[PDB]
Amino acid sequence: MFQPLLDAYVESASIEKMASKSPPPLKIAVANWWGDEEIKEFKNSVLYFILSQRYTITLHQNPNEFSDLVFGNPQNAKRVFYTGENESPNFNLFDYAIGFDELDFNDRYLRMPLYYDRLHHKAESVNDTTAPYKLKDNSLYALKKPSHCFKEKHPNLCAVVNDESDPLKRGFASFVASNPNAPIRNAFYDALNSIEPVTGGGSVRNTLGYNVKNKNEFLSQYKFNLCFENTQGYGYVTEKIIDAYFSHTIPIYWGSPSVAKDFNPKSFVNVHDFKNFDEAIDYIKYLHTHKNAYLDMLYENPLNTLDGKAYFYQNLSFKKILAFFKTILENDTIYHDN
Amino acid sequence: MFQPLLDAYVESASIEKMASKSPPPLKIAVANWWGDEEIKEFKNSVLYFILSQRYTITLHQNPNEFSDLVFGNPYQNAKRVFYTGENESPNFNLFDYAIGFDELDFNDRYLRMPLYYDRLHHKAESVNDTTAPYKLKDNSLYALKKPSHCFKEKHPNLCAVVNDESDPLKRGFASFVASNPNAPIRNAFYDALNSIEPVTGGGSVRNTLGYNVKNKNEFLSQYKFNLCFENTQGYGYVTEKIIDAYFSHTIPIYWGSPSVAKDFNPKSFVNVHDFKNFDEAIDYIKYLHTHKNAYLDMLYENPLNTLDGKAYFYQNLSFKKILAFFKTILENDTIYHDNPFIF
Ligand SMILES: C[C@@H]1O[C@H](OP(=O)(O)OP(=O)(O)OC[C@H]2O[C@@H](n3cnc4c(=O)[nH]c(N)nc43)[C@H](O)[C@@H]2O)[C@@H](O)[C@H](O)[C@@H]1O
Ligand SMILES: C[C@@H]1O[C@H](OP(=O)(O)OP(=O)(O)OC[C@H]2O[C@@H](n3cnc4c(=O)[nH]c(N)nc43)[C@H](O)[C@@H]2O)[C@@H](O)[C@H](O)[C@@H]1O
Repeated sequence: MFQPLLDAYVESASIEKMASKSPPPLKIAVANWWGDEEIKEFKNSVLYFILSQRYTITLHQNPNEFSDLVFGNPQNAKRVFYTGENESPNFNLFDYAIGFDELDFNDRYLRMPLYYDRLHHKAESVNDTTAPYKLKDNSLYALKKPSHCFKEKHPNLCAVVNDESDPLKRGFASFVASNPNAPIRNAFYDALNSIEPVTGGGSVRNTLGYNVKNKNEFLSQYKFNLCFENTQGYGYVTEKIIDAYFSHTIPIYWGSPSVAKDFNPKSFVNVHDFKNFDEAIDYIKYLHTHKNAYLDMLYENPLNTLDGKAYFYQNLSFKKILAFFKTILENDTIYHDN
Repeated sequence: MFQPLLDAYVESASIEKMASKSPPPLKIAVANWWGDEEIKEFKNSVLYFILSQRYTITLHQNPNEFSDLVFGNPYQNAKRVFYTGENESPNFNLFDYAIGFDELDFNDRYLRMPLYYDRLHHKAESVNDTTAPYKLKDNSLYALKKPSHCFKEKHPNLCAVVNDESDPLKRGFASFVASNPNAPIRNAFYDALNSIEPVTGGGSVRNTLGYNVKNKNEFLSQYKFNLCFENTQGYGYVTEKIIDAYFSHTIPIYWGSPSVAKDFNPKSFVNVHDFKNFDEAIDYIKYLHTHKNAYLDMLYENPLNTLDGKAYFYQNLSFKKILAFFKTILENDTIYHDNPFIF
């Protein structure tokens, strides 16, 4: 049930209006070894989008210009490490880091998992007159002119979300990956497949004859999505589980053993909850033949709730991200090795 | 006043005594290049000491041997622990666990055990001596071994000033013992202070005596202040240096960790971090050096901070805390380090 997840995301993107004040110039250098795809990706990331609400940003890649921040990936400016990969920061080289780890280093570290960036992209993709998902009026993401192509590209997704189709009347499970260097993910596929065909849409264990072009439309056509990170790490929760919620399919998840902190455990299969794969495949089999249990799970809020409100673990929000950077900009200390 | 610090350190070292003289085996892999000197030094560090109270330790320096823990900062797929003397944060991609100086919380994966704690362990050990001016509680862990009798012979002047048999005001101005040349801020500060009052240099850097002092503690006890600078700045990076000052009964003139006041009573030493520039702190050093009362106030302050009258180590660093950390490590089977696989 993606809608409540989008509602909380849209709320977490809420920030004070700045009428009286004007977005001050902020100059951000990107490290030299950063490719051009890396730069395109950063410029389109939720981080860049967030900062762009409070600063007039200039992004460059010139080591000779005095900048306010420098973003890298392993000068005398403040260096910020920002990874979308399962890599802990090196605090000897970087003053500040943005990652996945469940760690507290006061002002030096901020946990901002890639799932949050994926939510940003989804939110923008439903600012569309044809989308089955709704954004609160006058919220930041509804500010821009909407598109009108959503229903066209996702007929089956819209159909199911629009109650114009039965979720129980679809295939078993999808699996979309193109990185073959993930032994646990590959072994889990083989194991579940041999118990019920699992449909492959990416380079790996493919069974379509081509690689799907629209993952969300593709995932909308099955009851479950094999949702495995490519390696285990505590707090390492990427775009994958989001894609499953968004496509209205049950995530069968593996990756961060602490994933229940970030998402409501009644909303998905957490393979980490079992002692072995057989036991998890058992629960999946059960879900697939007991329509009410399958249904309950599909309609659960993806987010946990406390004090009568759905929430993002540790209150991840635009304000949290903006305060983290506001603290970096005002603090003169250089922590990296000189 | 070192006595109270030693008193707190001895209390922090109290744990129940091994119930049964059958400490379970613990195999630790350490640096392959280490010679017998380094192995002796490690068998004498506080971390080894604390663990030997609960395990029968065996060290391994053979790469083709299995171990329960793999140490230091040099195996790839073993239970790895990062431990370094340097001002270096841990690489958590390679190490499952780490022990360091950083003020960081990574739940079960990280423990802050500053080098100052190990220096205290060594001071306590040396004062298990019939001639020492510092006393260890009876039947306490450090008192249980056979004591030596050479302390006074080697630290006469130190004993004299601690044993109220000499005047602390009747000593030179300041000592400076450093041999690592690469330490810009420290080197620069010694010049600054030295031009407003000769600073006696006992190490290879800014040497004044014409020779390198063999007993640092005996030497520093002969001056009112000790120039106590770390070689680099780091939050929580407090080494053996400030401890040697307290031990030698001289006022530490300190720079290094800007949060050093969390670990130590700021009324007991000159925290250069607390000043806008060197000149302001030097002014304060001059003031204390010419206002007896102020000088003795500081020299007599408890080195440790107190809470409701009781002295404490920041975050309750203790033998119990260190053993609980290692018990969790040993009992946790989760591999946290990157799980290599070549493709
Ligand atoms: C984004 C990046 O993913 C990393 O996981 P990795 O195992 O290296 O790549 P993966 O194979 O899981 O694919 C990454 C995402 O792209 C989707 N995908 C894969 N193949 C296809 C395809 O043929 N057609 C479409 N439309 N989509 C595809 C896949 O489902 C994933 O969502 C991870 O290490 C890193 O942290 C990042 O998440
Ligand atoms: C132990 C190590 O010290 C590191 O500090 P560093 O600047 O690298 O070396 P330093 O020059 O400060 O010496 C370290 C300690 O040894 C003492 N010392 C130096 N020279 C002499 C000497 O000639 N005679 C004696 N008796 N003692 C000497 C000095 O006073 C220091 O206490 C630090 O980076 C690292 O983390 C460790 O603390």
